[PDB]
Amino acid sequence: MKFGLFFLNFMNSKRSSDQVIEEMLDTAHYVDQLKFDTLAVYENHFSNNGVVGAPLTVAGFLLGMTKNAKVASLNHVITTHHPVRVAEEACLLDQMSEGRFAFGFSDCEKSADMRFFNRPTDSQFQLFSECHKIINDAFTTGYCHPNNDFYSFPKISVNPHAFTEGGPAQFVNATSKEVVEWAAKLGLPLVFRWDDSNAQRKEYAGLYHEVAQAHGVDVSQVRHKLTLLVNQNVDGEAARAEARVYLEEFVRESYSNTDFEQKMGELLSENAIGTYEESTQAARVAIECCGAADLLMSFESMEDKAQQRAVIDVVNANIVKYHS
Amino acid sequence: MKFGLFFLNFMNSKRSSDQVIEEMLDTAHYVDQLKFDTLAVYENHFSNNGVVGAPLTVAGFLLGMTKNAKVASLNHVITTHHPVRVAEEACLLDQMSEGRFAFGFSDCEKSADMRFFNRPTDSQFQLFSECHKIINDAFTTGYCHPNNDFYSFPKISVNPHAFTEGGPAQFVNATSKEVVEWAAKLGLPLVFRWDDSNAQRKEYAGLYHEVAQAHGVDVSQVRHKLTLLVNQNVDGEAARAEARVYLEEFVRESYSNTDFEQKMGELLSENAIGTYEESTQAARVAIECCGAADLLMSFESMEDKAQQRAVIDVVNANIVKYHS
Repeated sequence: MKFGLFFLNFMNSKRSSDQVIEEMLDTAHYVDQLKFDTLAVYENHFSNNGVVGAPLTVAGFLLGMTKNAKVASLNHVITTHHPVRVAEEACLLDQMSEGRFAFGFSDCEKSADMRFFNRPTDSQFQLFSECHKIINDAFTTGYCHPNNDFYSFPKISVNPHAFTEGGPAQFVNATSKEVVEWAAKLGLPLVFRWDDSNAQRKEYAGLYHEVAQAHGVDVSQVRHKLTLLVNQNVDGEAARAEARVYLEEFVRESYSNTDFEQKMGELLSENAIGTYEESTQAARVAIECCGAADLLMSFESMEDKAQQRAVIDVVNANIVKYHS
Repeated sequence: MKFGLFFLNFMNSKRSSDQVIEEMLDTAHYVDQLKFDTLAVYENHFSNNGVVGAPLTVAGFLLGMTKNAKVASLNHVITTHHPVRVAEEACLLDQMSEGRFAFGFSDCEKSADMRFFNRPTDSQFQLFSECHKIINDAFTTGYCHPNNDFYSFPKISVNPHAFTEGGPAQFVNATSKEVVEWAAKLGLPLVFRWDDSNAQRKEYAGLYHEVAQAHGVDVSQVRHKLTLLVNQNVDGEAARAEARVYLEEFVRESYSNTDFEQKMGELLSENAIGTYEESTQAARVAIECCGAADLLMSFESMEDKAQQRAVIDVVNANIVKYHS
């Protein structure tokens, strides 16, 4: 198993945007000396729940600032951008960093961003997939020439050409049955979301495999990733309290019609939140349900910098003793 | 007077893109500890004469690996982008670097690029200033709320808020009379292009001054920038011939045959190209013609990496003795 960190960069009444960005940079710097494999950035727009709207640009900075970690965008939403530019940027990061950039992308999760960037909400899946086809052409051929209802232009060259052969590694967010099935047929790895339930992830996991099994695609060398929140307090009840407030607004913004108490109750017990033992047990359960090979954790909900670093140092010690 | 560098990142057949990027990053690293003030990145698309299509992605990398120099986009074309996306990017650079990013922007010169990106060709200049009012709004207030022919959506918060009061420092490319007058009415400093004649740069400097004087704008603390190509060689014919190869392709793609030979003669005699003395006299004449207070130089045309470093070193020796 491989481990990594991901940054949600949420801001609330106690932590402002300048603060959360400054804390992210300190951690990248710290963790770059350790055994953590990957550092990933989350994308969000117009709300307190995620201050980074341009993950690739933040990935560029982290890349030029660190020496070991691989840096990845965790869920760059491609449907709301021009394919050719996403490829231009991704290939630039690939070149400047010499193969340390990973391309995590996604379909559009919030509809208010679709009806904002004025993209047709009726043909969202076809758009998303056409966008990928164009990016992927560029990655693999250095050129791209589309001829369809969304993008029609001549044969252009996309500079600079990729550094890593075939373009930077890719992985797609498990946002819908349609996407998973789609990812399955191509052999692209998925990243299971932390805001999902264990039940929902096992279902996606199963579907990916049946579709993969059916279309005759070799999924034995594919490494799925799972994201999880980690908060370890000596008083597991405190931990659940602290994470509760962190998540408070996120659950109302994104999960407006489920029932607040239910979802908060589920995110809290299914994520690595609690005492060392509870936190740990939950992790194993989550990994068994989806068959993720890599684990990305977020330690941002712990406000005390001393405590956060302590918990980080332990995860790192376990990686050395048991995963070398 | 202040001095800095800019990267054209042109490529050919005896030079690859993997190569020019590696060379920008090395030069950036050497120069970051010398007396150069700013490092600037040029933008271009689907052509050999400019491999960087995303200067803000590159600026992020450069800012993360440098400690002393300011990094700027020299000509980010905003007309073909969604203004909310640019403001989001620029504000990120401003926060992460703690104010070391400078926003050089520009208008869209090619009608072909307008069609490519679905912007209305004939409205080019109107679209340009509306985009800009949206970005400046975000810089100065943190929210934007347009209501015009191009963009109309309710009020949104653009995260993260700027780090520098008023957003990062801005400047604009003197690409037309229209833009120069526009810039003059706003009190924005210009960046005069290396590829224009002295007569033209002179014309732009005068027009700016007139429009400024007439609208009662105080342009006393406004420092214009000048970009120049530098190729010094003990043999004045050697330098002019080396630069000629560097430029040949650019002159044909851009200045078609507006008598390819007249334009070429001019570029080679007007830029800082020749023996040290020729090179220097040419620089003096250029500054006189436009009143630029800051000078950005490109040393790329010099293929010999030791010869290049020697010139950079001498240039820096001058700043130390005569400009400290």
